[PDB]
Amino acid sequence: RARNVRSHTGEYAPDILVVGSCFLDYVGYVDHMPQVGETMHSVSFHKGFGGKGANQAVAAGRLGAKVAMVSMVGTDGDGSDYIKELERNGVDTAYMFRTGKSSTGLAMILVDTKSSNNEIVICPNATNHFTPELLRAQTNNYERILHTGLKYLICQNEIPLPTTLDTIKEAHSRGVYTVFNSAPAPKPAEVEQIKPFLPYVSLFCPNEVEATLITGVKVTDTESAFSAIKALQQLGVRDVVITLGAAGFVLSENGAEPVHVTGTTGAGDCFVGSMVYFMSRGRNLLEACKRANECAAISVTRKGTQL
Amino acid sequence: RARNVRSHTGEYAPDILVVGSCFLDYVGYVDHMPQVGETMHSVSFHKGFGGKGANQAVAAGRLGAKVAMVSMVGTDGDGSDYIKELERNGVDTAYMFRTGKSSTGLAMILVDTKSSNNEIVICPNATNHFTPELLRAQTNNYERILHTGLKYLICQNEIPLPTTLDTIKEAHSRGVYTVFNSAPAPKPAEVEQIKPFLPYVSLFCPNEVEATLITGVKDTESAFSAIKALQQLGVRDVVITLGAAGFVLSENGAEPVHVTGKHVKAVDTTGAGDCFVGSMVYFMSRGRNLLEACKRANECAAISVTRKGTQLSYPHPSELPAGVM
Ligand SMILES: [Cl-]
Ligand SMILES: [Cl-]
Ligand SMILES: [Cl-]
Ligand SMILES: [Cl-]
Ligand SMILES: [Cl-]
Ligand SMILES: [Cl-]
Ligand SMILES: [Cl-]
Ligand code: NA
Ligand code: NA
Ligand code: NA
Ligand code: NA
Ligand code: NA
Ligand code: NA
Ligand code: NA
Repeated sequence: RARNVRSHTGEYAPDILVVGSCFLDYVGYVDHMPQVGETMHSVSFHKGFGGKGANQAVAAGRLGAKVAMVSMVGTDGDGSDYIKELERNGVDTAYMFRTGKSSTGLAMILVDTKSSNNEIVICPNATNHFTPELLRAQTNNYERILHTGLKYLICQNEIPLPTTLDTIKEAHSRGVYTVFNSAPAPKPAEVEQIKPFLPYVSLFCPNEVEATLITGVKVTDTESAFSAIKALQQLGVRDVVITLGAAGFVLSENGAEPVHVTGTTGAGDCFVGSMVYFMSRGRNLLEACKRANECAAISVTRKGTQL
Repeated sequence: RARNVRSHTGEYAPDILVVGSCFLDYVGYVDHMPQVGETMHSVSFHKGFGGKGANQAVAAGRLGAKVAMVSMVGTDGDGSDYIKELERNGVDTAYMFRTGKSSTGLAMILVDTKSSNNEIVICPNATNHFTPELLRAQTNNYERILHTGLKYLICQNEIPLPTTLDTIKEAHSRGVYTVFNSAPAPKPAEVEQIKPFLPYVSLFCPNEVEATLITGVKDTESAFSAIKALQQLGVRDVVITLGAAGFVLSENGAEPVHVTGKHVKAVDTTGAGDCFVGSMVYFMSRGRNLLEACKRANECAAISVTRKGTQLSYPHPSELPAGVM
């Protein structure tokens, strides 16, 4: 077993649960994009650990969080490699599920540094079979992962939507503080499914496009972001944070006067996971988001020295 | 340790040594080929075991060969998965080398569902470090992998060329029968390096393109003259594969023979050449002469083209019609 094991007494039960995606990033650096029928060689290769769920868990884990990842990977060696990497970055893996019927999720990424263009083919693989029915079957209808000590759930939109939404609803019903980063951007039929679950979301943390798709408010600046915050509170979200990329973020804590704070692969994931870590340490939303925003800049720098 | 362990008595020393590539095949099926700047999802994904070296070893292993793979993979999960897969296909992995400084070699392969065309980016990764100097350092200057009873070496052209050429020379000098399948096709600088080593090649088994690049000779009758060119360059036995026109061969300079392709309905020919080479050597290790071995290899390759899956399409004995084994 690569995975952690829970105790009978629950003495290592997490403060933060992340229910989401784990994808390996297979990055081939090429002198040009392949044309149809072409066999070529890479000039360099790099294997990375991604998926927004793993990214957000690892962000928290690297700051010391008592975080656990709930996801699905393969029984393949790639799955084993992810499980170990999560442990080495402070993420408990006891509730990582493994399937022999699918490969671990991955993205195949081609990069032309010359032209600095990309091509990306996302292969969620095992992820696609991470359904609410399977989750419930493996967790005694969520009882195994939503223990009484649990303070935070983080979800994204990179696993089957019903799994994300049903988990949010169940955690919220137990008094868990639920955090939903709706990334990647929801499609029209996903927006429709999401809206009735928004009353079970303690904290909705979209970027501008995501806020635009959910609320129908065109978010391009602080003013429109503040309007989106209102639209989201009306849909029943308690706390809102809308990230504005490099231009900072806006937030409202439980309907108080919104606040604007002034200002890259996976920087957003670093922000979200860091934010929850700080909240788990007792910071309020604003304090957590300022600290998260700084962690996110430090992450970009640290990342830049490695690649 | 996933890898096999040798005994001090040489109890399990192989009859056939394959010194070549192991690549994981990451196969993404897509609605269309990604355009520049496109992010898409696959329709489905398939993980396969490839590399011409492993393919050829596995072809032989599946027929029951006492075959061992010499290659380089990662300490990663892909590495461990290949090492187990090889054992499950009857290939000894005692001389599989592992590096923690590189990932396992892989091919990223996109397959268009409609047009059935491919785009392929090869990432040799650990394979790039599979050098003569490293091979020597890990085998006591080849002593550990070239024991007396070793009968056959198989090489391709999917590792560093010096590793291939130096191994062929050392094996040949110990009286091992050396098989060299120059695939993928050698590049111009590779052709110049290879030609001086052809006297150390017992059996050269190129396709048409590859024979052309090596010989200077550009169908059956030109293939026959390419054979003569290769014998002159020092190659003892020659087999040139012709895709659909079967193949031509000459044993030790005897009158060439042409053998017709088995006319089957080819659904997926991926790895079929590798099937032919590995199967050929297997049959020679069981005592068949070159023509007999290639006829049986031909039957095996024919069976492989009737289904998808590359190594998975390679037959096991129980699956074969009578008169192949
Ligand atoms: Cl495990
Ligand atoms: Cl990484
Ligand atoms: Cl899969
Ligand atoms: Cl091992
Ligand atoms: Cl396979
Ligand atoms: Cl590498
Ligand atoms: Cl099989
Ligand atoms: Na820690
Ligand atoms: Na931790
Ligand atoms: Na499991
Ligand atoms: Na399944
Ligand atoms: Na065997
Ligand atoms: Na070399
Ligand atoms: Na086939």
